[PDB]
Amino acid sequence: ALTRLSQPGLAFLKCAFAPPNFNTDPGKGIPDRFEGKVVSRKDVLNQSISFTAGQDTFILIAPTPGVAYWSASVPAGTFPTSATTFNPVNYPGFTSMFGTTSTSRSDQVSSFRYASMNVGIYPTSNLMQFAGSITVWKCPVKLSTVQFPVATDPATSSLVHTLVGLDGVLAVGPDNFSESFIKGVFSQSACNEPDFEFNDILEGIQTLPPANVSLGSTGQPFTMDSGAEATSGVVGWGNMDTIVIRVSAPEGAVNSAILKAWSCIEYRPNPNAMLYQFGHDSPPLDEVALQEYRTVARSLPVAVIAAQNASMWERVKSIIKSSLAAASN
Amino acid sequence: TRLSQPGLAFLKCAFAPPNFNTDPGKGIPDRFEGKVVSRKDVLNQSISFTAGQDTFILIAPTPGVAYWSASVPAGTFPTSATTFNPVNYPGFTSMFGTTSTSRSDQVSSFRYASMNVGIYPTSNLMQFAGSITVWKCPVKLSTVQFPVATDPATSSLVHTLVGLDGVLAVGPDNFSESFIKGVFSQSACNEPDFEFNDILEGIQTLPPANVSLGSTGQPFTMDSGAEATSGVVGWGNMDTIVIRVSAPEGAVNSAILKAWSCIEYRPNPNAMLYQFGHDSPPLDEVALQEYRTVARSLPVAVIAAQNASMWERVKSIIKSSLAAASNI
Amino acid sequence: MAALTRLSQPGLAFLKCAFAPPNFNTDPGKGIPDRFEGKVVSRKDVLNQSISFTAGQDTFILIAPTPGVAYWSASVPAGTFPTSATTFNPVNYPGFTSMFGTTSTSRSDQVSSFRYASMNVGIYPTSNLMQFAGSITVWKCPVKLSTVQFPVATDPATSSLVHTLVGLDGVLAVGPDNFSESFIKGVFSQSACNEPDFEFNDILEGIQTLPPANVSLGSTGQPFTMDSGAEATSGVVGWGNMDTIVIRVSAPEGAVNSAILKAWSCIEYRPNPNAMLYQFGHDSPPLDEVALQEYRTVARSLPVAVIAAQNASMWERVKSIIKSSLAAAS
Amino acid sequence: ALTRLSQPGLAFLKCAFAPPNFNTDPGKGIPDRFEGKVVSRKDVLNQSISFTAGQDTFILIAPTPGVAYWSASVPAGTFPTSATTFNPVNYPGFTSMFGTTSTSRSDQVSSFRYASMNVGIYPTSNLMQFAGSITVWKCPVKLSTVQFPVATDPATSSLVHTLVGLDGVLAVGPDNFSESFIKGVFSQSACNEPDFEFNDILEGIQTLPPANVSLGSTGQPFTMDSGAEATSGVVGWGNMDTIVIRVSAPEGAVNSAILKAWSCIEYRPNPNAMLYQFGHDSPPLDEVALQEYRTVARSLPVAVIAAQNASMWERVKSIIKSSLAAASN
Amino acid sequence: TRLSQPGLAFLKCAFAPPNFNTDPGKGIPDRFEGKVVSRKDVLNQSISFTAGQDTFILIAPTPGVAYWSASVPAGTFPTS
Amino acid sequence: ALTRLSQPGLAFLKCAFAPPNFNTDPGKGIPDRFEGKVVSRKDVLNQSISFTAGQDTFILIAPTPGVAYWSASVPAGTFPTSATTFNPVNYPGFTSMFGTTSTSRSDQVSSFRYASMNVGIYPTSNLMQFAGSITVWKCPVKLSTVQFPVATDPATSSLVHTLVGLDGVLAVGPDNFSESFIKGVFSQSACNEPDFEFNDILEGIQTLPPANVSLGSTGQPFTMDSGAEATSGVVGWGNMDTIVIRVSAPEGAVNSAILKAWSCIEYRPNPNAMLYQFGHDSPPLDEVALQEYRTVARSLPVAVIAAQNASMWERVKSIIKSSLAAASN
RNA sequence: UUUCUCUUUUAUCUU
RNA sequence: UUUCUCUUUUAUCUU
RNA sequence: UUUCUCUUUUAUCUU
RNA sequence: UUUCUCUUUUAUCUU
Ligand SMILES: [Ca+2]
Ligand SMILES: [Ca+2]
Ligand SMILES: [Ca+2]
Ligand SMILES: [Ca+2]
Ligand SMILES: [Ca+2]
Ligand SMILES: [Ca+2]
Ligand SMILES: [Cl-]
Repeated sequence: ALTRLSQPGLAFLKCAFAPPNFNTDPGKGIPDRFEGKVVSRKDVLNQSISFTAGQDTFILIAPTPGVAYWSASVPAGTFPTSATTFNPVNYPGFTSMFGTTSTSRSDQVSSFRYASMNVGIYPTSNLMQFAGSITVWKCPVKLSTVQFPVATDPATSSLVHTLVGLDGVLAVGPDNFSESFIKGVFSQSACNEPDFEFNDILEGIQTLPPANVSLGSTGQPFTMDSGAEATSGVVGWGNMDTIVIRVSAPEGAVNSAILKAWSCIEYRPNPNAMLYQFGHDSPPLDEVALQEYRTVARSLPVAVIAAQNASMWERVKSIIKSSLAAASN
Repeated sequence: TRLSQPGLAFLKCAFAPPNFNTDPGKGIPDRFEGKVVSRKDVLNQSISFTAGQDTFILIAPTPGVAYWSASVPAGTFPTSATTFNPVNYPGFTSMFGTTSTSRSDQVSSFRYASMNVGIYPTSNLMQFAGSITVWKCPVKLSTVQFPVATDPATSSLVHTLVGLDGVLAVGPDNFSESFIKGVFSQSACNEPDFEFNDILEGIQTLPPANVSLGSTGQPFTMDSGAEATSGVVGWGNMDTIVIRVSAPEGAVNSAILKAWSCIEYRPNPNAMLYQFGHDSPPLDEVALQEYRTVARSLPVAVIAAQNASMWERVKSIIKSSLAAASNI
Repeated sequence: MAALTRLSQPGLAFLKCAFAPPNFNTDPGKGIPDRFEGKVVSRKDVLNQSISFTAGQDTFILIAPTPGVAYWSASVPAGTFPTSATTFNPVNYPGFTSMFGTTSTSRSDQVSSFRYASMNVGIYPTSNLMQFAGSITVWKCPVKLSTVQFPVATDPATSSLVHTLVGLDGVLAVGPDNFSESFIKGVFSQSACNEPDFEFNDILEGIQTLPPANVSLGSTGQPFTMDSGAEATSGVVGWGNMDTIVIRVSAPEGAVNSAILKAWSCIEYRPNPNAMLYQFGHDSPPLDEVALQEYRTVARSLPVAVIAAQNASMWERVKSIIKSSLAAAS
Repeated sequence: ALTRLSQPGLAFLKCAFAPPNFNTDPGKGIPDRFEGKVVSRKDVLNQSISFTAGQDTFILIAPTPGVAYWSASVPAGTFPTSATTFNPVNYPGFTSMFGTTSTSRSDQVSSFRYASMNVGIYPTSNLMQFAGSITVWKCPVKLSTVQFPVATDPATSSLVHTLVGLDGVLAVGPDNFSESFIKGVFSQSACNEPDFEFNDILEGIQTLPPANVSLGSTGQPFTMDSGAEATSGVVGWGNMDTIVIRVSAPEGAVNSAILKAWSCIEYRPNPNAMLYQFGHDSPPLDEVALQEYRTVARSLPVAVIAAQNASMWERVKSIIKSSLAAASN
Repeated sequence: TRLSQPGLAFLKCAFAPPNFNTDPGKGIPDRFEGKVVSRKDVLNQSISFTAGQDTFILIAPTPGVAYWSASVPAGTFPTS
Repeated sequence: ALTRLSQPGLAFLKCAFAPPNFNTDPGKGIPDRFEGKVVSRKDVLNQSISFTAGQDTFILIAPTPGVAYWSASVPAGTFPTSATTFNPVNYPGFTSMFGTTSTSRSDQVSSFRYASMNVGIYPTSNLMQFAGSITVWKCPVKLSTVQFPVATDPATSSLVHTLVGLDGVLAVGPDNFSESFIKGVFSQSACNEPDFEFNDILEGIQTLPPANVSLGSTGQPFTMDSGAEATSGVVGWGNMDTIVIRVSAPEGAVNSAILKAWSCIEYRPNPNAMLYQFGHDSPPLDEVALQEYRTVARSLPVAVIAAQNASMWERVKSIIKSSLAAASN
């Protein structure tokens, strides 16, 4: 049954829903209509992380290139406020691709498009000290713009990047996974568009709201700060929903874990880049894989405990064969 | 092959005439199948047209706002001296707040499936006079880049509507008929696919505050008013319908106007909207090609009487096109 | 053949305007065989220009998907590439103004949005065998039109956002995937949609230079500058979804390099009801699965560029790649 | 496959797109509905020609009977102006058919209709001295009329022959062939009507605008002067587009060549003419040939280099068999 | 046999009623296949007819001119 | 016969002596004892170049990572003098690997080792204007050090990088290839050590002699200037002899060409680099390939004309089979 | 671009 | 205008 | 790490 | 200029 899929079409589905803990081929690309030259980037992060007691730590798997996630900590039982600021954590070699200045992101590559975005939280802590829960839901966060006037001389109108849908982080979504901390968790996001459009690399973005822009004007409920332009930054915004994770650590609880992040991204490389050497045409269209991708995604749970992560690939193959069969009637 | 339930519903909300208890359907049978909330916006507006005036109505793919209306002296078109004002769909505020920075509080993005409009004359036959003329415009929301002599010197970039110049003349492809005969017309996706558009914050006027209409290139103005009552939350990929009601001097032109919109929004987990969301309908190749074929085959607009047999006209175009394909 | 019979009439025309020389193809073709079937106006822009290259200078040309401008050129010192000090200047296709007016704010008067189908270019040397010298190198860059965000110390202090050309840097190095041959052998090369689908792009208002007026090249990241000149003669009306063809013509000193330059552009526009253009419109041709798949395949199968001599073999060369892949399916 | 064509139907297609350098049968006529008596005239010119340096020489293959082409020279980088005058070059024996006075053209024949109109430019010059290019495009030039008043006594209204579509010569058509001079060129024109209508022979035409007629009144962008009525003249205007050729010779360039012109024309002969002796009925209708003619014509390039001229006939047969085959489905 | 795309479009521009987003079609499906430009001319004219007058309108095959209008006293026809 | 070589062992020999004009696999690595993780970098340059008349232009294919070659021009009939300075030309994406400051070269990679170094010069110029010759020889240039005292306070002793064997560029080596310019040339260099040792990446090197160092102290006959630290630099010195090319262009000669450069390099990647994603173990030892490598190298000519470049691979296979056969006795 | 064998040599899919 | 053979004798189409 | 088939799917070597 | 078939397609010579 899984023989109706082209080689890449299958590979594609594995990067998408499978956890390549093994050094599996990073990617073969996306089996969609596009077949121009791209570079399959397999971003993976392994961050050991300790959650502070009495704090409800928030993590955002936000489809920003090179930066695995963003996290902020808030007093237990509460959510981010205007007073909150999220700080990015990068994937290995951020600078090796986007440079060290807010105006050199498009040096290596010009555009991109995500294929997968997975995350897992495995628990370090012993069974006597842990406590608390891990809650997950996904937000349709897009990167729009805000228009407002400014009393300068002459008076003028401003336009800047603003994040819409952030207000979704201020409450636990109805469609969510919630369970004991110790059980860990695995979850992934998918393309929030009817197709895989290429997005441009964005220059100069270090903070949202921008420098000199008040938060109130933006609409955004809180702030995104990538920090020094030489260490991190916002190079773009993919068409993937953002995964939200709330790890609430009660008082005196010793909750530690290891967090892993996966990201299959097709970048359009520049000839002057060395990166270009590893370019290859995108895999040619695989109608079946593209239809299964959608079906599988819609079928899977918001998230699952860490243990069920291994059977994840197996869980996926059954949904496919079950879909390919129920469609042979 | 045949259409799915959602794929058929999709075609009904799309071309279905008003009255049919049309089902919003599960939404768009297009490759996307993520979480969405289907809203079927409907407006019923009693309205009287100023005699000796040529009133211009615009159905444009802005969420929450049915149409935009401006009026000018009979025989003329909008001028730089003209400003169009929104009329809201019921509950605009309950969706996009009361601040120009509250639009994306409930939903983050959207995509139009249909955008219909109908005008049913209520005038008694002698009293009424005039015509109704319709044509559609490919109005897109772009941007304009101009420098500004501030200190230090800077360059501005702001929203600007392109293709508005098409409203200053009656498009060759148009429907023209006696006012009394009413009218029904619909718009459709002006893109090959139904991609999602983002919700836009801060937009109240175009040209925006502190920008001269000269800077934008726009032929006239768009004013939504108090940010507490209305505003421009986004611009969808649908051609904009233009309606000219020509009321001569001493003409009593009264009528009802209905606005239909089928929109798929991406709900924010925090919104009270979310509990009504489901997943966008899985791809229905048939529907997606029927949609396109029907759209192209349908007239710009029709009189109100032909609207009733409109659905039947659609099933007619469905079988004829489907029959040729089945034969091979 | 069975392949040729499967293709819808517009679908065939589409492929020709895309991969084949204009002289071979009288037709533009109706338009793009994709799902979109709304009202459009197919224009096939063709520039013919006798050009002579500056001896002792490398001239760089860019076939960049901006409507109604054929290409952008600039010459630099032999052996070097564009620098911050360099500025590229457009050459228009015939009747630029008749399409996009004469002021930087009247670009969207005739049409509102657009989408490219094909974008070819060819150089036919006209020098005798006692005067020609030098090389013609060609590669393509994925140049997209994005934006840059940066704060400004005005009163009050504000944050700017302007247009920036991303991936322009690729023009400063000849990528491993390239065509390079003696000048005399001329060259032919086309570009194709760098997106999975042909979506429409808006017409851009007020753009005359990039970086724009009052902006330092430094704050944009762009390696060099783009200047369309007087708003009354040219300008940047938009940026299509096609990779940009880069061309480096090196002329040694004392060399007479003359040639003819041709440029094709199959573009589908969204006509404004008021435009005098509109009366020539028609509906975009309906979807042709086959043609769209052949397009992709052929596109990826063709070489970066080819010498002018085997350019005629091109149409026939393509007809081969179509029947070779349409062989695997059945 | 090429056996579905009648003998003449094939012949017809050869005269049309083939270069009978060989003394091939001149013609068998046109396989259209008409079958009355005609005379198949195979006009052929062999003119050695040297292009002056710094001049962009313009040649017009204009479907005027007996006159191969018309040429004028303009300063390089420029086009004909109101100040330009084109002078005809005749095909052998012009006078032997149209006489020696502007009012004796219809003496031999009364009407006509073109079948083919081909032209080729082969290059004399060595590879060290040549330079420049040959550009080609075709213009829909028809022969209409202009109506204007004249202040005579009594005042009256004039009506005279005027050429419409000449403005097409003032710019290089978008559909054109352009290439290095040395590569030569071959191109042909075809019937610009849905059928082969007969045109009358025109008496008294020596210049356009006529004698006593100002150029401005005509609309014509430049002038056509056939010269002495005893040596040349305009005897008619066929339903063929006119082939335009711009040979631009840079400064110091030594560009010479040999130009050849072909023209298959069916003339209606007069009994009192000796010419009549060689009359024969037009070939009876050959639906296939008439449909192929159209297909082939539409398929062929504007023009091709001289070298590809030999394979021209072969190029044509493949288009036919390819059309006859793709139509057997 | 059945009609071609252009041949069908041809029949639509020919008899198609106004409103149908009629496609100019590629033009005339007639033996000729040379270069042409298809133009679909459309005029929308608001007009009032003089009372006691018999207004005469002429649609005539002149490019660029929709119609020709003259008016005469009711019950009569054009005169020199 | 060529089946006694492992897959990589063969590949290895192709990168070494074959011109992958085709996008052949860049590399599989070096079949030597080492099997740790490396990244096979296939550096390739395509530089159009015009040689000035009356000048004897000198090009050095010097096994410095990221920089294809270095060239200087001297008055015809002469060689570099103390007054000469060579300027590097980079391979695409220099900065994308070694950064933009003289102290960030070891950011991406830590060490390296060359496998191949090939160069070819193909001629643009016509046969009437060219003149002159291309001369080639190879120099055993190593990167050593110089020790000298400096009268500072307190007085101290300096030690800096100095290039030994540069004096080999001041005369045409006895073992050389010399031939008419128009004939072009192809030549390659090989490992100048009994094994493939890894060399470290060198920080801070922009010029040799260094800044503040007089040329006389160094011993070096001329100067090496990589220019702005943000555009180029000397990141290391491989164990390959340097290829020297002297293109002497007489007065009035119009000599142009296209120069190509190949370089197979195994770099030891850093985990924090994205570059690392494309790492793989070095191919395991292939005694045969390593012995053939040596034999082939020793056999081949200094250089050959451009035309014989295509048969180069074939020329190589025959030497191998001829060696594998003459060794079966 | 015309053609197969052979070993390759990876890479999945299945027991 | 009623009919074939025969050589003609050109003329293409195909290997 | 225990085992084969199968199609893969690239990749060379040979005619 | 190297070679035949095939239909041609005219054109005579003969019943
Ligand atoms: Ca908000
Ligand atoms: Ca899209
Ligand atoms: Ca405008
Ligand atoms: Ca940059
Ligand atoms: Ca005129
Ligand atoms: Ca020394
Ligand atoms: Cl020109």
